[PDB]
Amino acid sequence: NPLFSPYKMGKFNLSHRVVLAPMTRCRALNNIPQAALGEYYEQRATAGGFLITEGTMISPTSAGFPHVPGIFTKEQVREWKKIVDVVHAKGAVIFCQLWHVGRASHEVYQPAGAAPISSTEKPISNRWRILMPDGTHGIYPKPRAIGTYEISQVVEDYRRSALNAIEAGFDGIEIHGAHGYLIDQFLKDGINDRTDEYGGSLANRCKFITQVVQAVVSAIGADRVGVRVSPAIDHLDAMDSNPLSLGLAVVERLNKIQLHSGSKLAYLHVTQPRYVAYGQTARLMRTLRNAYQGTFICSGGYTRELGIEAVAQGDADLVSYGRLFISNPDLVMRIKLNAPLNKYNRKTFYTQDPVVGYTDYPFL
Ligand SMILES: Cc1cc2nc3c(=O)[nH]c(=O)nc-3n(C[C@H](O)[C@H](O)[C@H](O)COP(=O)(O)O)c2cc1C
Repeated sequence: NPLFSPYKMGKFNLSHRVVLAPMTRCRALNNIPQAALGEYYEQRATAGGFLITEGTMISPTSAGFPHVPGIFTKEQVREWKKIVDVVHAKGAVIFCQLWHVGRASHEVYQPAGAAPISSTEKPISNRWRILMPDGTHGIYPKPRAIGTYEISQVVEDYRRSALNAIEAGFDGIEIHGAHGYLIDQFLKDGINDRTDEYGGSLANRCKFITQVVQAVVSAIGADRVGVRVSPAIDHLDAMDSNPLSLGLAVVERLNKIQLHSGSKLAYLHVTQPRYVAYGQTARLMRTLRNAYQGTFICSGGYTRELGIEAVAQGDADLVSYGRLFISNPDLVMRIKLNAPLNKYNRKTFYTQDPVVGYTDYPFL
């Protein structure tokens, strides 16, 4: 089983290639990492396995879900350290995903009820709804388009949050540049209607993700930085006229960051739409992997069978699993043994109970 051949991710000697994908679960009450997160990540930690945390706030204005953890306060750093310590005691590697939602927010999640920020003033359309703190769904509002100075301020929020993650003991961070959130709002030409140096050409639309990655690389070292993108996923009205071209343009920038800095990133992590994985039971994921000089993590609809094939065929070095890892704490062992998998319950994906639907999925 090629998922269980060892893989060297930079300095980390991973014992297998099954990765916990980052997933928002909304158990970090009032944005403080809770003891429940410690139990949840400990359940899923394995010796030599790689874990990526749920998306984590980089600033008071970066959230678009309730009770998502932050890492922009020293208090949050203190609580994360206890979670990281428990995961490390099980021999796992863990990166903190740094997440700014951009226009995918709501007055209820913003300080003083202010407008969410974005590359544009266009809102997400009404065919997407936002989860509210009381469990209902609301309307995405009009965002405020930020200028170049404020862009540099958001870049500094990523930098400070990366330093805080290292202070908490994380082995690295992952830049969330996918799924229609703030970075993707600069990448995707269906969203980026700017006419300044951050809009228009592929080079200009890639400016923001390049500045973010460069800032964190210069703060904590390239080896501790992973980057996640999703050029073909249209979540939250985030469409590009040429996803392959946009994806290659991003890979181009990452390769050059690595050349200039003198060190490779931890990895590039790409999610594909779930319908692509269903058809495999496309060439986009392989094309990005072939173009990127370093470690490649594939994600999006993967199964045990599709994961094995991805690694065997050379389509990826690592395979991250989301929904199956929610309901299977010991997903790694179930995949090793080809054991049955627990069904996952979508109703408790984003609820606040520290146990129900979170840590009470049973082991084999
Ligand atoms: C409930 C839920 C929360 C998620 N939260 C995040 C997130 O915070 N950051 C991120 O990059 N992706 C997030 N994702 C997407 C997953 O990381 C991953 O790409 C996806 O679940 C992989 O497909 P799979 O569920 O078929 O394995 C989330 C997905 C789900 C279902």
